[PDB]
Amino acid sequence: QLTWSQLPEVLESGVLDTLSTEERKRQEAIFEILTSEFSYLHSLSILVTEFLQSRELRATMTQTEHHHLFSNILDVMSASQKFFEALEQRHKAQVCVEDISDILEDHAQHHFHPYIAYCSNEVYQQRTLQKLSNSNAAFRDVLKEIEKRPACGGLPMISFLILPMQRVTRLPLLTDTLCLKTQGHPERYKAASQALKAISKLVKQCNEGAHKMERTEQIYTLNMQLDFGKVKSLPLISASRWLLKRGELFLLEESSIFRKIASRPTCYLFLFNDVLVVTKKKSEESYLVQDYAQLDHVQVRKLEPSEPLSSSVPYPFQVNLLHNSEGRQEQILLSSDSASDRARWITALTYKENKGELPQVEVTKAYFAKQADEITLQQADIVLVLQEEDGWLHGERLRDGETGWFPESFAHSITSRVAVEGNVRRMERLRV
Repeated sequence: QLTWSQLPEVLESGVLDTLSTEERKRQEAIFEILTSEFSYLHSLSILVTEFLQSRELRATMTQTEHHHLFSNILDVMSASQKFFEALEQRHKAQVCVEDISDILEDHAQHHFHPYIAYCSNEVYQQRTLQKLSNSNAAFRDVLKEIEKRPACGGLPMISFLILPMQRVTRLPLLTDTLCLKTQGHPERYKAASQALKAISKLVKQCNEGAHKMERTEQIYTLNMQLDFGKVKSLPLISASRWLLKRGELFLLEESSIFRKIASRPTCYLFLFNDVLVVTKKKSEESYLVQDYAQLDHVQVRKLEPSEPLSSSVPYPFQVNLLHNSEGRQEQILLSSDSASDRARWITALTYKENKGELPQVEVTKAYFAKQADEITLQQADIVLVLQEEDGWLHGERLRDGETGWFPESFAHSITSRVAVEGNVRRMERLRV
């Protein structure tokens, strides 16, 4: 609640009568890194004390599920603690802090490695929590009782578990502000800028580690679930292959003009960065491959409604395989029941095929990706809008360039020319 300029010691010092507005803002920038770190650290200690160290919660699980659920949270808290303590000694000693950029650079270079492992483990933490929630009744009961405890402040365990990912991606935003408010001081601007590069590099290797682990897990899970038995064999395992989109679509057949909305045939698509696989789903864990084609040899287009003078084919489109699993040509006629669904399929299928002029939007509430083509967004994230369709936006996040779909409901336009131009400049400052 109290800002730096409101602290009793700064008021007592009388420094405000002569302090420049830029040095004031720089002290506020330093202060906000300090208070936001403590608030985060305090939340981590609740996670550790109430969940990680719950004997009763460990008894519902195995040692392997506990490792995947909590990972190296103790190392994350310890690095946060040593970082906060360094900052707090600078704040305690002087009314006006000369600098913290050496602390930021040092810890981002030499002490924040546990963030990389924690972020990289996200896929397994999610799968472990899903399985425990779905199939472990004792876990659900103990978890429910812990969350009623006042110490949790009404928040569920999952919101504590993702705090390190949220924290690390906020440090470059806070360090960038500090750089801006340090421009009046030449040698400390250099140090702040070095700090900005170091922290941005750390966030990058966090982001790359989580992507590698999730893609590796998916390629192995899908290599097992996808049955190539009745088509020419296609090794699905690759160190570079990742899933763009998956989902069920209704099969159309142009030989029928009298289509029904009951017992509609389906197929199930797995679209990877370099290959489209067409399947029929046989169970949750098994899809029988019908055909596939290199993405390079896929074309797509919308199909037109029937000529005049309610359609069982609401939003149809057509996929042409120019060179399918037998080296021959095939077409697939598909229908989704949503306009935005069709648009997302077409966008993913044209994956293979100026930034200051793009519309910008600001995220009003957090959004958590539910599908491979969606993007997880934090409140106040800035997003460059690449496409809009039927309540869904396709955007590039400003801070890191991640791209995906999210509901338009979760953001509001930025129309100010000065803000829009400002966000663009912040973009190269932040990008690696």
